[PDB]
Amino acid sequence: VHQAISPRTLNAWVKVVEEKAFSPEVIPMFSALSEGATPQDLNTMLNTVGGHQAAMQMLKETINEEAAEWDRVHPVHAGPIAPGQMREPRGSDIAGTTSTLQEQIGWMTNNPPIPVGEIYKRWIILGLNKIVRMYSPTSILDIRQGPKEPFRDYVDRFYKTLRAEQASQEVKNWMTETLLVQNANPDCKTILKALGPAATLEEMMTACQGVGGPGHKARVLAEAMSQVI
Amino acid sequence: VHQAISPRTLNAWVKVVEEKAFSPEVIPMFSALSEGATPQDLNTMLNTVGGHQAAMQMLKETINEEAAEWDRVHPVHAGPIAPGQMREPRGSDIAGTTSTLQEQIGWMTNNPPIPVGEIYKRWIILGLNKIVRMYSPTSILDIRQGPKEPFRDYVDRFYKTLRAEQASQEVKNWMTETLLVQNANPDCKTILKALGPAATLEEMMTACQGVGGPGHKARVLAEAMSQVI
Amino acid sequence: VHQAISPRTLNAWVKVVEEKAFSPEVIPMFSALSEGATPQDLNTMLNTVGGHQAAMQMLKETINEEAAEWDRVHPVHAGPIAPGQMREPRGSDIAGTTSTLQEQIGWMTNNPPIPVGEIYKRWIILGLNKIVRMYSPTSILDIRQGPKEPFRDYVDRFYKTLRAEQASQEVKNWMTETLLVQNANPDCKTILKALGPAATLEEMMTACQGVGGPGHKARVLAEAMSQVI
Amino acid sequence: VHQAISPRTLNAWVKVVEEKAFSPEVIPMFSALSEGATPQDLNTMLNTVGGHQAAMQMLKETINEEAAEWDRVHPVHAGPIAPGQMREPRGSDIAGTTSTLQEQIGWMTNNPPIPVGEIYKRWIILGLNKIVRMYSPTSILDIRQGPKEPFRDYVDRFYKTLRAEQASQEVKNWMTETLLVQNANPDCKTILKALGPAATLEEMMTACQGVGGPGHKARVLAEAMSQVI
Amino acid sequence: VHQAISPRTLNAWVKVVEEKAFSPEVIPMFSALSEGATPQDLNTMLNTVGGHQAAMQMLKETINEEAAEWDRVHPVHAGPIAPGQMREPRGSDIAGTTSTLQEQIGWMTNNPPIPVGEIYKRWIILGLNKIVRMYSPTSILDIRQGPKEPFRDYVDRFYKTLRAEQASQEVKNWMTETLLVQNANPDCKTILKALGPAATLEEMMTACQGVGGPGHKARVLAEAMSQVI
Ligand SMILES: CC(C)(C#Cc1ccc(-c2ccc(Cl)c3c(NS(C)(=O)=O)nn(CC(F)(F)F)c23)c([C@H](Cc2cc(F)cc(F)c2)NC(=O)Cn2nc(C(F)(F)F)c3c2C(F)(F)[C@@H]2C[C@H]32)n1)S(C)(=O)=O
Ligand SMILES: CC(C)(C#Cc1ccc(-c2ccc(Cl)c3c(NS(C)(=O)=O)nn(CC(F)(F)F)c23)c([C@H](Cc2cc(F)cc(F)c2)NC(=O)Cn2nc(C(F)(F)F)c3c2C(F)(F)[C@@H]2C[C@H]32)n1)S(C)(=O)=O
Ligand SMILES: CC(C)(C#Cc1ccc(-c2ccc(Cl)c3c(NS(C)(=O)=O)nn(CC(F)(F)F)c23)c([C@H](Cc2cc(F)cc(F)c2)NC(=O)Cn2nc(C(F)(F)F)c3c2C(F)(F)[C@@H]2C[C@H]32)n1)S(C)(=O)=O
Ligand SMILES: CC(C)(C#Cc1ccc(-c2ccc(Cl)c3c(NS(C)(=O)=O)nn(CC(F)(F)F)c23)c([C@H](Cc2cc(F)cc(F)c2)NC(=O)Cn2nc(C(F)(F)F)c3c2C(F)(F)[C@@H]2C[C@H]32)n1)S(C)(=O)=O
Ligand SMILES: CC(C)(C#Cc1ccc(-c2ccc(Cl)c3c(NS(C)(=O)=O)nn(CC(F)(F)F)c23)c([C@H](Cc2cc(F)cc(F)c2)NC(=O)Cn2nc(C(F)(F)F)c3c2C(F)(F)[C@@H]2C[C@H]32)n1)S(C)(=O)=O
Repeated sequence: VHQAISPRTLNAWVKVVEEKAFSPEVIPMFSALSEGATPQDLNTMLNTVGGHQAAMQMLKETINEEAAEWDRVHPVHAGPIAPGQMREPRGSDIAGTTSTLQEQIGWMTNNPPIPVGEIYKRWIILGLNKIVRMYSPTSILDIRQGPKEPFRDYVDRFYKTLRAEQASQEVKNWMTETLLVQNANPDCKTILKALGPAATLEEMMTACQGVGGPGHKARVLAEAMSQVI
Repeated sequence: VHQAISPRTLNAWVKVVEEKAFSPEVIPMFSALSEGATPQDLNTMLNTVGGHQAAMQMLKETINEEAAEWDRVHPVHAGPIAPGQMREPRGSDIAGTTSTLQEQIGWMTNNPPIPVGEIYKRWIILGLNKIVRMYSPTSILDIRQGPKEPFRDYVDRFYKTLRAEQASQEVKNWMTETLLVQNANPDCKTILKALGPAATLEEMMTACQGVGGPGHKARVLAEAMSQVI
Repeated sequence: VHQAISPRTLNAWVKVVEEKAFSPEVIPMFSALSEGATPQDLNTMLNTVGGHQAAMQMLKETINEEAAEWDRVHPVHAGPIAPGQMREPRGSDIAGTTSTLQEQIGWMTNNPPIPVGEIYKRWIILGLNKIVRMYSPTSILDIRQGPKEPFRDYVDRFYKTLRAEQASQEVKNWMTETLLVQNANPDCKTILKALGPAATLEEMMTACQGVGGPGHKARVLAEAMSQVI
Repeated sequence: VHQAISPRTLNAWVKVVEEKAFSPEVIPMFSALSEGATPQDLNTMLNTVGGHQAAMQMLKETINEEAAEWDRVHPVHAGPIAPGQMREPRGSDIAGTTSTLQEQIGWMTNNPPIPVGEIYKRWIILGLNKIVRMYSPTSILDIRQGPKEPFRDYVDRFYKTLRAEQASQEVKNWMTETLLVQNANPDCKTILKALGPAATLEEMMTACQGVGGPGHKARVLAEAMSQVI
Repeated sequence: VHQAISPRTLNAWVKVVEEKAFSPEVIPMFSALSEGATPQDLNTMLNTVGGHQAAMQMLKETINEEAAEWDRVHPVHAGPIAPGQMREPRGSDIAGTTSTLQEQIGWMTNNPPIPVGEIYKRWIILGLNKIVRMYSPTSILDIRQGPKEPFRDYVDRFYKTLRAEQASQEVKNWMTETLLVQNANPDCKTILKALGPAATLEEMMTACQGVGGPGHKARVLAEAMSQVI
């Protein structure tokens, strides 16, 4: 077909999902970056998304449900296929799983043509709509230690989201240098500030190990009552 | 047709038209959800827009104007229509007013195919383009009583806007109780605050109907003169 | 025809109507950019004028009345058309509404030739003459709030003019930051100045909501009599 | 063709470029305005972009590289062309440079059809995408004079940007009145404010011809030391 | 081909480029994910590198020089090609520019086989090796303002690097919030910290417009001498 994706379109789509993540702007750009492409190019563009595993899982669920709807609307004709004709597509074929490049190209160049690529394109674009409406990406700045949460658990969440985040290694080191102490519970923040800027992660952790325990609660209560008295 | 509308796309279009009102980002979504849809499906999508009657009227005017332009571009050809072929569309025929689903299907799957859905799509896209460019939905946040506006007239305008506003009943009552008094000029706001928080609407109107009259002007003039005397 | 508009001429016309607006200097440029062009190209240039809707409505009225005058001068001959010959153009055909590219080209290359493009050019250029003489574009700097006008109405007028005005978005933001406060009458101007430079639009509108009311009039009268006393 | 652009699509596209400049908002609208339009109409739409010549150059570079890719994937046909069929398109033909309207219509209506318009639309979409990512239009608000920039060079840059600006003439004069003195560096701004608002441009340049010379530096240094002593 | 890449390999390679950027870990992964892959699949994997334009340019230069070497060592076949066999590959064909998928499949299935995919993989390996040794990605952490650099140029470079950065929008906003003032030179940093955290970018640029001018140098020199005296 003459409407296959060029290398520039693939790189543009990759950059689009990189900078714009899954903002609404990803919907029109995709809507123009895969017009007339056979479904395998659409699958290639769907595969080029790095990260956002949950979002693409919702996308896959949407595509599967719409393939089921497609199969519901068009019943499968239980009859022998004429040598001149070829089998009608099913929802999986529109998705591209059970259909090869040759079958898709033949479908889009039939008389009358079946616009398999465009149908899969609509399914994908409304899955993208669902992603934009519901999915919210996890950001390191959204990771703040709770009021009664242990510092080990907060550090585990911080590092899990940092690894899941898409960023450079150097900027990730800067993030774990700054936000780890920045977005911390006030009780742990007092200990972290008292430790000093040269304290390592292990030292900070054994310092906040005692927070929330009976000894720390007794100490802070004693400080409060000394301020009162 | 293989690109017929499906419940998921219709629900998604409804959700984007209610959630996003007529923000510019409604142009991509529509342009991605009606791709390949028959004009009947376009009309079905257009009917589900609740509220925004003014914008809907602008959109209908744009459709009619573009259909007139289409009819002027494509002149009517006389003579008997060939039985193998079928009669050519007009502007209203594209619009679906005088064309049934069978006629639209025949147009979209003929040789050569007349893409009635795509021309419809362009006309509708122009309609929403004008809607977003010019039309601004009336919001209860903007209903504020003018300096000389009677309190009764302001209450009537506020209630009309509330009736036209799309929102749940509970949040509508909350918006009433929190914005009818707040969004008033100081001349009425002072009286309303002096009235007390536990004031019914009838008491509100009765107390504030005296503003702007000779008595209220004389009282406020005397109060102002008290400071200078 | 050899005298169709090149892309550079179209861009030059767009720039002319952009920077020069509808100043008289637009008349000579249109007098030269479109010379010998068939009416289709003339309409194409007449379509790239963003904004100035009222001006082009006057221009359309001029063209329609000149088509009527042209029909008045040359009566329509009620007779069969010779197969070698072709129908003479009516008033609308010179404007290109009832005539396509082929008929316009044939008219412009007849024996004797009918200079349809030049006749339409004369009609259009007199339309621009009327636009230059009478039409005055709405400018933001012409938006000044009246002595006894509510601030909400002034804001509505200011923002309507801002939306209708052509400019960059950053320029529009700077203009609504400066001129909105700058172009208010003494009462609203002193209220805005007392509010402060960081006050939001809602705060300014709330403060000016009371201007012109009985309370504000009593307060300013009290201030004046205190200055007297 | 059935999907030829009507006047209102062209005018709406012109307005889109005028107001939205090259924000991402231009990508969907364009893709929704040229749906099914022949690449001749695509060139017609692209020509009406007033200003932003750098962005148009980037777009033309995109179209050239996409045409190169199209010629790369599609090999040049060899041997005599079948009289029933006609010559295969090339990248320049998709871009509309070499192909005429008749050839493009023949491609669109061929069996099987070659979607020249959609391919060219995707190429222009890629160009617009890189424009919105990278290209940043020059704005008068961003013209600020460097600490060591001579006032003459600052004025030259300011006026060049103002001439390149899309805004109207009267608002351009207003911009000259306010921003030119507002955006000067403190050394020039002190002199300009000492001159008074009545000073003309020539007087202002005369008074800021000396900022950076031995006399001015000596004078400011002496003033600072005298304030110290 | 049997060893055609699967969606998981493409996604894994994309993620490898996203996280590891261009580190020594890229060479092993690329050497194992694209094992036995058709050079068309190699090109698909190469197109997915979002950003790193300079590195990709270096890689393509390496591929071009390797193709030149391949054409140098392998002479061009002369005379007619045997119908049973097929034409020999060239350097561009190994690079995948001129070869089609069918040609590469025939090369790999030929007896004896021509391992086009492995040769292309080695060429890309050389390119990646040069990238990891020499190319260094631009990071906002490494953007700092020179001692004599005006704040406007620093801000422009900072924002250009930020736009080129691979990160999410909220993280980029956080970078703008902190690193823009953190990495300024002390002369600008003193003014920026005296401004306060509430200062906007425009206010910061206005305050720092004067550093390096005669007034600012005189003021700092006077302050230093007064501290001496
Ligand atoms: C060879 C080639 C031409 C191809 C192809 C190719 C072929 C088919 C499919 C596929 C398409 C549609 C359905 Cl409906 C199913 C299905 N239906 S089902 C009953 O649920 O199993 N299964 N498949 C797997 C099948 F068919 F192979 F079995 C599919 C894919 C999808 C494209 C896709 C990616 C995506 F992200 C979200 C989607 F909605 C669709 N990519 C995958 O599936 C692999 N994937 N999945 C997920 C997840 F689940 F998290 F969303 C993730 C990936 C990931 F990319 F790694 C990325 C991290 C995320 N690509 S090429 C050059 O591009 O590599
Ligand atoms: C069978 C079926 C599939 C169908 C169909 C169907 C068929 C035709 C039309 C129609 C279309 C185009 C023209 Cl050009 C005319 C016309 N030309 S004219 C000279 O102006 O009168 N007349 N019609 C009436 C006709 F049909 F009699 F011809 C039309 C509609 C429109 C679709 C539409 C809705 C819309 F909002 C805005 C539009 F631009 C277009 N919807 C209506 O018309 C009813 N409507 N109108 C308006 C208003 F005016 F306020 F915008 C409103 C409605 C509303 F939906 F109630 C909603 C509150 C708003 N739908 S279904 C869904 O029923 O199952
Ligand atoms: C397809 C193509 C070849 C063509 C054509 C084409 C064909 C005809 C016409 C037209 C010409 C003459 C008459 Cl006498 C009438 C008519 N007489 S009547 C009894 O009153 O209805 N009707 N028409 C509509 C018709 F013919 F379609 F029916 C016309 C136009 C005009 C050209 C024009 C533009 C203009 F600004 C002012 C004019 F005086 C004339 N443009 C429009 O009409 C659309 N327009 N109108 C107005 C308004 F009214 F506000 F001024 C506005 C537009 C706008 F551009 F959007 C812009 C905002 C302003 N273009 S192409 C490649 O160029 O796109
Ligand atoms: C007659 C008609 C049917 C037609 C046509 C017509 C035909 C072809 C082309 C064209 C198309 C594709 C390529 Cl790939 C090249 C090419 N490739 S190349 C190797 O560089 O020479 N050259 N062309 C010139 C060609 F064909 F004449 F040779 C083209 C244009 C473009 C449309 C276009 C405009 C644009 F802005 C950006 C684009 F990407 C494409 N318009 C121009 O290019 C003229 N232009 N250029 C530039 C600049 F350089 F700044 F970007 C500028 C203009 C401008 F519009 F003035 C504006 C200020 C900016 N229109 S009609 C009724 O519509 O007028
Ligand atoms: C159809 C398909 C199967 C295919 C294919 C396909 C075919 C060929 C090529 C190609 C291969 C080898 C050479 Cl030696 C040249 C050449 N030699 S030359 C004398 O320099 O012109 N030219 N080409 C362009 C050609 F072939 F079109 F002519 C090539 C590519 C490359 C793959 C590649 C990308 C890359 F980044 C670095 C590489 F080393 C190789 N992709 C491009 O080159 C496009 N690109 N370029 C650059 C730049 F240069 F800026 F770094 C950039 C891109 C980008 F990806 F956008 C990304 C931002 C960076 N892909 S599919 C489904 O995958 O799309």
